[PDB]
Amino acid sequence: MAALSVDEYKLSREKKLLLQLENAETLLAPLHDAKRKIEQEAEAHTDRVAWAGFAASGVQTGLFARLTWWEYSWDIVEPVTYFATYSTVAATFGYYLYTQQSFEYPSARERVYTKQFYRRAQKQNFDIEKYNRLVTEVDELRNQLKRLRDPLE
Amino acid sequence: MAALSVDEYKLSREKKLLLQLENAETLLAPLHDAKRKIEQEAEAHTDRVAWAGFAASGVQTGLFARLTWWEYSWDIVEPVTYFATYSTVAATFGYYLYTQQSFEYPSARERVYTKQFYRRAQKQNFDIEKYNRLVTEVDELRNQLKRLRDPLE
Amino acid sequence: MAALSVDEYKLSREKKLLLQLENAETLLAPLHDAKRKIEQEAEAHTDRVAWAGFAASGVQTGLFARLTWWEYSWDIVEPVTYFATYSTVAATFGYYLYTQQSFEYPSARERVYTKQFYRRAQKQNFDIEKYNRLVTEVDELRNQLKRLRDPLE
Amino acid sequence: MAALSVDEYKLSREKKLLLQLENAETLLAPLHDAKRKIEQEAEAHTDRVAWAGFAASGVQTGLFARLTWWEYSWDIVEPVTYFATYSTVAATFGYYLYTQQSFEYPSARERVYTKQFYRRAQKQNFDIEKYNRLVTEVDELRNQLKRLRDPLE
Amino acid sequence: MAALSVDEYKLSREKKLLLQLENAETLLAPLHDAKRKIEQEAEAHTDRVAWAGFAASGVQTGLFARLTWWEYSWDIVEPVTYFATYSTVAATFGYYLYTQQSFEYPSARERVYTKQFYRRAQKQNFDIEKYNRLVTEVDELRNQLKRLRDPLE
Repeated sequence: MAALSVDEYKLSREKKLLLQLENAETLLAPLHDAKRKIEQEAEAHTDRVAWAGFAASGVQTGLFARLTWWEYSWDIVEPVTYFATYSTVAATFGYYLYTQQSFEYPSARERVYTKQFYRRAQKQNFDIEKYNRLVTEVDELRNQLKRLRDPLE
Repeated sequence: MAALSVDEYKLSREKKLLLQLENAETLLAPLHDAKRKIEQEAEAHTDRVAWAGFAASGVQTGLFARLTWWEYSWDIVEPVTYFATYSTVAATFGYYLYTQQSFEYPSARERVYTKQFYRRAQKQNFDIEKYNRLVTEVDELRNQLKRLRDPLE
Repeated sequence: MAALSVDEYKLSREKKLLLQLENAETLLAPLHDAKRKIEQEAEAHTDRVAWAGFAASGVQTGLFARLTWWEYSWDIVEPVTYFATYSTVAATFGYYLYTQQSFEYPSARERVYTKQFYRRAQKQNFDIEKYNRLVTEVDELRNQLKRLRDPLE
Repeated sequence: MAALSVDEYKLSREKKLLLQLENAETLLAPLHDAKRKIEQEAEAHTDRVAWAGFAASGVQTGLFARLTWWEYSWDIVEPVTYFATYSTVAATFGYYLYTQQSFEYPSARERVYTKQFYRRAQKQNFDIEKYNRLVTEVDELRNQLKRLRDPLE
Repeated sequence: MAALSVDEYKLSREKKLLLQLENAETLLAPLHDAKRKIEQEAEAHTDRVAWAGFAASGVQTGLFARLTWWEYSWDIVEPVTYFATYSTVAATFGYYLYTQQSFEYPSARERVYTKQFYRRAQKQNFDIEKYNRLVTEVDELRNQLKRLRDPLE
């Protein structure tokens, strides 16, 4: 009585409460809030949108070339700007990557020793996780109807 | 004389109506009605697409430069509109921001102490809120069949 | 001299029919054909898609200036097409407003009492309408289940 | 004992089978096979992407024009490729009409308004048909509870 | 125990496990679990957006042509970036076939018996498949109700 818990040693100690508890674990909004806090080292998304950063950096050498072209023709304007438009379509790929960005972020090393683990960082949630995971709560009502079918009369 | 409700009342002690009331809260009509009351904030969104307004403002004075060195070649026209095209792709980013724009301000003043009654800026959605929350009505389904599974033997 | 409905055809076997009818009302196919007609009368918001026409039409007169100063250089082509690329995104904004454009009419003119309120019968239809309304047919499953829960044999 | 199962009460005949048969029709797998049969005539969609086919056809004759007036100055390159990008945005619209195309697909075969009428027939499916139609199989569970709710359970 | 299942239970033998087994086939996380583990080999799509790879290869050599006719004018630069941009809109189509590729790959080289598979391909499934397939688990829920419904009434 001094110890007290919910797991181990049972005798129909309110079965209805345990099924209600299983539903709360499936929603796991608490853990989703912990991913939002990570705002500091969160640049793990920016580095994938930075793929476009190397494309525009190449022209920096090209600006010296307009100064040289004073014998070719000179008329060659717009090079820094056409490369900049190519970067904006790169912004468009990002519509898909939104939730998934958490999957590539951890190293999943574990080989050379270990440390923390109570953080995971492989969910984020705002839509993909919310729809698949909560309809899966349906899978729990499929277990309860299963036993109703064996007795009747 | 009615039809949407047979007789006065009988097979309804108090409990069935309360559960029906939980479904009305899940749909979220009140909070959706609140979006109609402040509707004028639709300009709060046009202030985020204005990020693009500073990009075109840089060259606008640049027209004066063509007048200044008219002898180099002149064939250097086209600069003000091509920066305007960079703004046109910015209109495309907007597919993300409609339902999400309400999340932008809390992520600078989220708090937890007292707060505005019990709300959480859960406005602006017209689709993400409607589908996810309604399947949660199936969560309530799981509470009623669990009691039936215990008797019948 | 009746026989279609007066006696026997509704002795005490109408409650089962009432649940079958409630699911049928949510499905609504007769009324859905009336919603489809709005796509013709949708000419209201097409004035906001026509924004694309005035942009490209205004500049055609600018090209005439190339004919007046034909000696400056001439190499200045392409201006009518860059405004046209801006028109190409206008097709891109379209998929979003497509079902939703109906949202403007329910607002009703300044005259309360009777205006197809709650039932709407004038809102959107092509894909947001079927998904929301039929999963609600499942919410009726939650109502029959509760009266089913009171029993115990 | 020598039979179909151990017992399961011999009183099925066809009714248990008939509800199971309704679920198989609902998934949509043979009607989907019908989409495979017309795969050679599925080029019917190109007629709607051809709305843009007129945009690229304008300048196509223009290539002959740079060669004829080569004396003015020259330096007018790049016209054909930017018009080609305008055709690619038309490819982006293609996600709206893709599953729906079954409505426009008949053509050059209509007079008495009606056509086909071989049990509606959508003769197309890859995502919109599959999602809506199967949550409707859940509507059929709404019928099974209605009979259980009339006795005890 | 070195025999029988993991752990037994009262009023069970194999029938309770068999209904759970139908649910396990619908879930079949295995192949979906394999997609996160092999993420590096996910280049199975990078060969589909390559359809456009032949478009940019044409002008790449074209730079040499500016050197051959160096007296025409020279102001003919800029061809390579707009053709490269034509490939990025090809990335935009990429959102349609992206998970679906799983259906096409089997219909090309089979003869399975190994384990490592030198073919280097497998079923993706984690968004179009996960949402529809899982609610189908609710279809088995419709089967339980049929059998408790027939004995009483």
